Amino acid sequence: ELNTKIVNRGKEFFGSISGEKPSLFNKGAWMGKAMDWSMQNEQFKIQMFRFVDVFPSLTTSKLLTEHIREYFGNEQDMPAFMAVLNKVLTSNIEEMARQFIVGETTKEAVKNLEKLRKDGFAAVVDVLGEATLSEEEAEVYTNTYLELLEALKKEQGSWKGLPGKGGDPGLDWGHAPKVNIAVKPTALFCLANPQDFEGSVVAILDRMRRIFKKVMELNGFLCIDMESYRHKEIILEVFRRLKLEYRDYPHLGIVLQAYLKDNDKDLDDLLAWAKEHKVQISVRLVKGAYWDYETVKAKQNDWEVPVWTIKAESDAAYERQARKILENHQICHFACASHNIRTISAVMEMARELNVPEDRYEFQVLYGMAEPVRKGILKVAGRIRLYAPYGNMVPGMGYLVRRLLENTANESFLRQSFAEDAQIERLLEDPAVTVERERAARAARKGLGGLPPFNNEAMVDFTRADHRAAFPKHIAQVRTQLGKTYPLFINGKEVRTNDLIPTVNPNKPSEVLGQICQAGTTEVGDAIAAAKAAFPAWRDTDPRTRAEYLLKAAQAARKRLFELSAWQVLEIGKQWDQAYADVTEAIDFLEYYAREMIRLGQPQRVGHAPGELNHYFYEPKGVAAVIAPWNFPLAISMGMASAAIVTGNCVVFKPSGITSIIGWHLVELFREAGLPEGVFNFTPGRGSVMGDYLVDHPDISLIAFTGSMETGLRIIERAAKVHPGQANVKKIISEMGGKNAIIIDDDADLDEAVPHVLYSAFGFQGQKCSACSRVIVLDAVYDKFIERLVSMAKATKVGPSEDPANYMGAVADDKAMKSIKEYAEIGKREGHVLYESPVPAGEGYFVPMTIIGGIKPEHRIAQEEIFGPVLAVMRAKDFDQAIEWANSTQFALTGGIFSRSPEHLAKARREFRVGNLYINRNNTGALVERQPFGGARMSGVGTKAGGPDYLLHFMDPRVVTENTMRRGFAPIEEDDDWV
Amino acid sequence: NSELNTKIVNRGKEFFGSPSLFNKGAWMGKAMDWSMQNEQFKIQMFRFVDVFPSLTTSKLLTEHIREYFGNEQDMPAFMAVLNKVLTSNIEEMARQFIVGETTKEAVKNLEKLRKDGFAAVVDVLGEATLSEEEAEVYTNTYLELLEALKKEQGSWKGLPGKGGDPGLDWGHAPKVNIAVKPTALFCLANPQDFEGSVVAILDRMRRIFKKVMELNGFLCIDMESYRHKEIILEVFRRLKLEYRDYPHLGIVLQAYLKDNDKDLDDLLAWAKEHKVQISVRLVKGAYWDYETVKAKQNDWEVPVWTIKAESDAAYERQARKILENHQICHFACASHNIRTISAVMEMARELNVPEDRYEFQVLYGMAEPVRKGILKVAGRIRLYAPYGNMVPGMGYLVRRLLENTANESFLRQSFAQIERLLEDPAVTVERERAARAARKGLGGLPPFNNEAMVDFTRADHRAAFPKHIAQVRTQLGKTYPLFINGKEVRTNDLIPTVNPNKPSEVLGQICQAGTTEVGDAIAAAKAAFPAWRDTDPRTRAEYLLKAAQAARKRLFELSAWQVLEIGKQWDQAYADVTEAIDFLEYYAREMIRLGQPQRVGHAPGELNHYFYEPKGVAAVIAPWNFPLAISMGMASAAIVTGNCVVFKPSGITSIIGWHLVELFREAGLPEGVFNFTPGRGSVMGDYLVDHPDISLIAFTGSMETGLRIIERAAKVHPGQANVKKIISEMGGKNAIIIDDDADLDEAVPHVLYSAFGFQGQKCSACSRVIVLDAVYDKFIERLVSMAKATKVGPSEDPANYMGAVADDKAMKSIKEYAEIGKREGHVLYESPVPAGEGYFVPMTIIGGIKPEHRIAQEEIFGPVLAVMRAKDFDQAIEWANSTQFALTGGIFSRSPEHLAKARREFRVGNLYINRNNTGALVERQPFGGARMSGVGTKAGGPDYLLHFMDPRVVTENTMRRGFAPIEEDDDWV
Ligand SMILES: *[C]/[C]=[C]/N1=C2[C]=C([C])C([C])=[C]C2=N([C][C]([O])[C]([O])[C]([O])[C]OP([O])(=O)OP([O])(=O)O[C][C]2O[C](N3[C]=NC4=C3N=[C]N=C4[N])[C]([O])[C]2[O])C2=C1C(=O)[N]C(=O)[N]2
Ligand SMILES: C[C@@]1(S(=O)(=O)O)CC(=O)c2ccccc2C1=O
Ligand SMILES: C[C@@]1(S(=O)(=O)O)CC(=O)c2ccccc2C1=O
Repeated sequence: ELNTKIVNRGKEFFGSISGEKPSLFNKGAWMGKAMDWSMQNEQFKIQMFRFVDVFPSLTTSKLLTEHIREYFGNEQDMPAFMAVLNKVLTSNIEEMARQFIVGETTKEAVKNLEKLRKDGFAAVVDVLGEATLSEEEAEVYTNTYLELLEALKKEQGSWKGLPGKGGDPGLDWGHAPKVNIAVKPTALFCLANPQDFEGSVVAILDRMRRIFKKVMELNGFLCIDMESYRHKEIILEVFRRLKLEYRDYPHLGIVLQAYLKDNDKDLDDLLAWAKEHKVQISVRLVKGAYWDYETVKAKQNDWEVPVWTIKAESDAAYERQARKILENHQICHFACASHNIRTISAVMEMARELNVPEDRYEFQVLYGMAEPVRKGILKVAGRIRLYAPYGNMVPGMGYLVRRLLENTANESFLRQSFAEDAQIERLLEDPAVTVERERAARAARKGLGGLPPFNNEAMVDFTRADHRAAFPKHIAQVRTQLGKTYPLFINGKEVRTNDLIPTVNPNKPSEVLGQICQAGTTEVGDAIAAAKAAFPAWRDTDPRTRAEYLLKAAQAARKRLFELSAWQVLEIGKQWDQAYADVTEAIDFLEYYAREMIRLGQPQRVGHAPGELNHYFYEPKGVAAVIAPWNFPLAISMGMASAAIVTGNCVVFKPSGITSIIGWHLVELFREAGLPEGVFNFTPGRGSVMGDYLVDHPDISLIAFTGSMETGLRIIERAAKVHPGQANVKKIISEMGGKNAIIIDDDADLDEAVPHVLYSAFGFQGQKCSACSRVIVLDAVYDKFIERLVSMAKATKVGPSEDPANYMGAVADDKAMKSIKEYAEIGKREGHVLYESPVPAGEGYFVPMTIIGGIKPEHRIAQEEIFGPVLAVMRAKDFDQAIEWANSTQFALTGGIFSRSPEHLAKARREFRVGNLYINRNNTGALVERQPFGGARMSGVGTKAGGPDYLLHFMDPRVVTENTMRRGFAPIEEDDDWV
Repeated sequence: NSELNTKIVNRGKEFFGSPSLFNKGAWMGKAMDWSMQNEQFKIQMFRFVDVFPSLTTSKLLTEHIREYFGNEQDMPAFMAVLNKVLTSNIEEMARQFIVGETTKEAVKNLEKLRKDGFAAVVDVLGEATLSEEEAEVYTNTYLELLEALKKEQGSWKGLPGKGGDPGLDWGHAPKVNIAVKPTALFCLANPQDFEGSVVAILDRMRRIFKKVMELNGFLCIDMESYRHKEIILEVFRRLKLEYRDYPHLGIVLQAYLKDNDKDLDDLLAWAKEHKVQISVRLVKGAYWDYETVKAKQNDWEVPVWTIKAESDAAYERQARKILENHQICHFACASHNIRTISAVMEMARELNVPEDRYEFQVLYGMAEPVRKGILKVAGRIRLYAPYGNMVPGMGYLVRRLLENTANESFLRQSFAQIERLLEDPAVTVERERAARAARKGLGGLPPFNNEAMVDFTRADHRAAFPKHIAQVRTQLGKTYPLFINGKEVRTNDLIPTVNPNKPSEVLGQICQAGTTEVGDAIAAAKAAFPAWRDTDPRTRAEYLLKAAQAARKRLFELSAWQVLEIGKQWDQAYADVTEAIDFLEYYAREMIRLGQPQRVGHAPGELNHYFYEPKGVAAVIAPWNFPLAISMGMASAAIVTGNCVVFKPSGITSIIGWHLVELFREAGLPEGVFNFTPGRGSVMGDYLVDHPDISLIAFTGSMETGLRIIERAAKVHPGQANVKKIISEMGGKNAIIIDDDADLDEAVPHVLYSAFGFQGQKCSACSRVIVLDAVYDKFIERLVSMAKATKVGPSEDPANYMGAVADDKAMKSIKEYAEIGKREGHVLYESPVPAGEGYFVPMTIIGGIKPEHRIAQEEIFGPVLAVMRAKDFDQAIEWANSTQFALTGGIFSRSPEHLAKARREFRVGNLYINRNNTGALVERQPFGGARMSGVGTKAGGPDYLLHFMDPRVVTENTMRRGFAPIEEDDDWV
């Protein structure tokens, strides 16, 4: 019944449009021709849209000319509709951007808004801006709204209210405030992050409050826009708190997104909350702007995708939630925000059927698109408000790209109506019918040998209240477990020595976490003897059975995820996210290497001659020494040890002194898995006492080492000698340092480059082999890149990692703090200090977040690995010099480049020869399988952990060849070359 | 045709209207019936019968029964009770095919067969002939037999015929008829030494033939495997001409050989030319599976037809040709196939052939109804009657069982639609060919296949070596320069390279590189590197393919050089060049496979590509013992992966090293990518290894040198970009275990070859043979007796088994080791060597050796074999594992349990079961080991090229402004 009224409503709407197409679908216009070809040809769509994205950085004639050729080819190979060419492209693109923007200045915006009023349209005004990356940028954004409100304040008294059916003639349609603005919450705080939930809410709330107060001063409306899922809960809480501070002021709105599976509950909770507090609210319901982003993000982190994934589900959710809002019109004002005629028709007929007062609902569209839809709304619904952004053409271009993406999406109602000539009946169909049909249809990777395929363990997800509450609880629990003595673990038994070294909290060294027994050469010898005695039965254990112990250890760790993470926060000063990621990576190694050994464990027939069977397979070596670092104390230890173990070797394991308790987690995990005695032995000890003894020992066949170049090179040299009694040439697996650079090209997206560089340099205090310690910045973008990087750095806070508000904290120990501070002083004498953060007073191994510019390849801090929060900034005269400078060290571990030049990226792929090169993202945080990690030169020996070549380094191949012919007869085998 | 066929079909039906292994009432019938239904059981049963005569104790027998047939419960029903059940039954099955175990019994049973109307041709069962003494025993057994037959035949009444001499069989056939297996007369019969093999066999055959003629008897020369077919034909041709007036000499021809149409034509034309008479016994052929396997293993044309009806058609076609020529050629039809027999009978009638020009033969013990029928229908039937020891009687039994129960066997199919069975095989051929008419490469290239091995059954291959050796001798005396950056560079320091079998013969002079020239070569390689690294992997691979084709065209020439410069035997030389070709073909394909970047991970909004980069300059330090193969393997591997090479050949094989220069030059390899710098190790050895611009060292040679290189290269010098990657292959002290149940006819010649092939100068050579207590005396006597039959001398003469060792230095060192071993153990054999010049070390076998001894531990790299006596199989395994090396190993055993224990515990890089432990081929046997034998790299296999490269990953964030392209393999929605 209602559905039939909605369809006929939509039918009249299509009738009233008279076949008119929006400008983007007008094939008589240039933008229409461009979009037509983009919709026909996916490669051109990618070229064109990415070109419009980079366009605002093409600020010189050479940049512009080259990018045009790189994106679109030579003039002859362009489409017909496509230096003169610079002018025609520039003009058409600028014209498309102005289509969606009401002005570049406040004054121009105001004049144009008044034009729109005379044409019958209300407005909600938005300020365009690049991403806020600093406090000063947040202040500029805030002050622009204050400037806007002051201009509107002077003008609104002279505006006649838009015609209504009843109400107050001074107000739009008799009821709506004439001044309506919308603000993006994250633009008010550059470090908005649910990891610091309370801090983010407060920072945003404080600025929103200042804007709101001036909105209330002119009796205006403020809408709080909704952004990506990461900030949704923060944004809802900002709205709730501001609303309660001004419980009597009715003109405050929030956006809710119907594409979120969360939205049914979020809407219900918010209405119930409003009822409880006896307040009213306003909701602008949208479908949602970040669909592709949320799906990609969730898939990259193994989170549940937070959006519906069939487009009709979002439409059905919209009509469902709109009805809920309309039914609650008493407490909830409604803004329908959609360009979809079915959606709009649904809302109109539901409001009519529910007899909702017209002052409780209005319709909104984006300025400059769906033109015939906009005009149709005005005619049939009367009350229509245009979302009108204004400001700088740089963010204006990014906004344009997102509009073009939305208009030309395969699933777009506008594309289907105006490009594809879709049937009206199908366009106006009840989306619930659509959902069932596509759900039904959609009910129409694999693993091996009964095991699911490998997938990286889900990352900690601080959008969840339970994950946010888990860390303080588990840290507190860890604090009840302090003061213990950790013994050696040899041959399944605890062995105590009388040489104890305390392990302490680097953010609070007076806090002793425990006491670690130290192995002398006697005990190391016993560990080696136990591993050697366990080796024959372990080597003879079926590879599938050995893999099963890794799977059990992974499950044991998975059950203790937050607990194991909390130990790292305290013992080595990992931030919450850094600690959890260390534990998930350890789990990833276990799951991945288990699967790799199953794959590699089956002998393969090689060759195809009949009368003959050759089988090629692998054997372990013997006893492996595993010398692990403190910086990834569970992940890398577990990676090296489990690789050696699963391949059939037995392990003597020396954790780093300062993370010996984390090393004890390996004992716990392998013991819980029931690993046979002697296969894993835990022998922390003083390197000065037993370091060479372990490396030199005749019964060691393999050494896995991750650490400094000086130590790795020394081990490589010593391990090469063959001693009396020594059965094998020692196999060395050695990951050493990096002096990693990120290149910032002329056309880089600085909104992305700046925070990725800051995190690459200063995440975990710079204590990563992969960390960015050199940022090489192209001459023409240097001053503006540096200003933003430094201003963002200034917003960050340095302090204890157990407090999630801190960006980074103390370094590993007193020795590290002193070494790093000396490097900083050296660096300040080579270049010039750009930023040196405050650090907390009192105890703790704090090193300031430090940025030093004027650095050149000749300088020590351009060459030597500091392993701390010291970033060198280097000014390259051109891209050729940037590459040459990137390649000027003896290391080749990681590297990064931010660039949107196809030629520069191609050059970097080929010539920037690091083990792991990253394009347009941070150069840290390698994941198992996705980014197998390791390099050559002085960074290592070409082994890549977490990759499909890794396990072979811990084994040697064997071939068994059998002559199967007896008495002139051989069995035929399946793959035989025969007749 | 339809007329003749109709008569043939009708004659076939006559036979049918007119067999113990198919009798399911008897035990052998049941066992065979289950074999024909269950292939796993067939294999177990036939292999058990094969090993059975070696099961000489109660323990061996009991354990083998359980290992072959399982727990006496999971056994099929029809089968210490189980010990005696099998023993009596198997012995009974073997007796059905043998006319006696002694000459006296044979003769008496042969006389019984005569009174039953059957003629006979007598054959002497024997194990393989592995020595002159064994060849003499075999020969004298025939002489003993003939002597016994000579005294009986006058008393024999001729089988009744239609006319003629009543003192002759059927009126015309000699009453005494014997068959001899030619290779049983010479243990080293080998077409590689064609003339020597013909002469050795002919001399014994002549001795037998003279006694045959004295009795007015018939001698048939049997035909064996394809390897010896040409030798056997020539023996027949020579003996025939020596006694051109004596008509009773026959030869066997095999209709399953594609060669046979021409061989029969050739033989008939030969006989007409020489105006002699001949006799042919035409058979289908006994070695079908063997020839097919052997040809496929060596990449030779399969010499046999491979559709069974093709052999049947060939037989009828060739029988017709013989019968057309009945004037000059007597015919013996030898088939148990009723279609085949009926065809011969109607063809003989169609061509009006007199009955004294053809007869029918079957094997004693089978086709009894056929034999029953033949006698009634054809009247002239001769039984091929073997006699002798039960041991080779058992091997013969296995082969009889195999023939009877084959799917394609006329007998199995008959015991069935008669019209199908009696069909003209020509019709069957067309149908089957049509039905067949109704391994892939990659990127347009054929799949990898090992290069065809030299094939001395061919006259042209036998002629190629003396010819190419002569041509090489016209090119001696040259001075060989360095090759650096595409230019020849002369130095003043020259070292002669000489022939080790004849040191007065100087092959040329080799320029030596000083450190300055070595530095220049490294500099050239370094300068060439960037552009070579940036060359497309498919393009780099194309150069290897061009080099391989260049070598392929020079195969005999390249082989001849090795015969002279390092003393390779003909086969050893050719194999060295084919292996070089294999590496080129294989590594070219491996780089193409590895050359494409692969996406890793499946997360959307992201692309990770994983791929490989070369390292830089590689130093290649090559051995003399495989001077083209291993050199080319190491160098082409480094080159194809994008590195540039500085190559040091061994001093004494520097001319072979120069061949790498010629081959890469012919391929058009860019300058600097390959540089040739022979030099004195004391001058530039450490300089090369230590140089900071070297990123990889590929070495094959002694443990001592290899360990020194590993140690030195593990230092990183100032300006050194990388940790040096070491690819080092070092020695072996390789054992072959000879188990109680080993087949000694196989074990003996394989051990001899493994130990003394190329004078024992192989890293894979057998230098320890570990022999089980109960079979020790027996194995050692046969091994020593075979050794005694071999000759030591120049490798250019193919009559020699092995020759001089590499140089003066090697001879001295090996002789010191021989003396050490003689004090440690006891000499079992020590060959003569030629007098005069040449670096000759005797073929030396020493017994009494234990793991504690120096020659049980240290690599001698020469013709010195230690024989070690193990008390049980567990000790054999322990002793095999008692050295510091782990390169190759072998085991001769037919015990599933012992073989399984060896597969698990005999932990060498390449373990060989029931064959020699040398001769690894590319892809089939990737070669190399760990322990003190190497660093775990295997040349010629799928893990090898990665050792010359390092992986890189490029990771791209593909999302811009909220959108990322969907890629094919994305995890999506
Ligand atoms: C700053 C911001 C602002 N906002 C807004 C405001 C206004 C006034 C408006 C109008 C809007 C807005 N936004 C945006 C939105 O969201 C958009 O636009 C929408 O969504 C569009 O839609 P419509 O128009 O209704 O259309 P269509 O075509 O219908 O639809 C589309 C949609 O859907 C979805 N999807 C796709 N695909 C898919 C889906 N789902 C599921 N599945 C699948 N496959 C999406 O959503 C699209 O879009 C906004 C705002 C805020 O604040 N926030 C947000 O988020 N947004
Ligand atoms: C994220 C969006 S965008 O259009 O995709 O750029 C959402 C939106 O509707 C908007 C409207 C006006 C200005 C900016 C935006 C956005 O930031
Ligand atoms: C090689 C053969 S065997 O039967 O296959 O063993 C050929 C043959 O038919 C034969 C007949 C009588 C005695 C011995 C043999 C063989 O050695």
